[PDB]
Amino acid sequence: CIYYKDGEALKYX
Repeated sequence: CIYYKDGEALKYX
């Protein structure tokens, strides 16, 4: 699953 956490941004699921 998603779980971004970088690039002055983030995301998950």
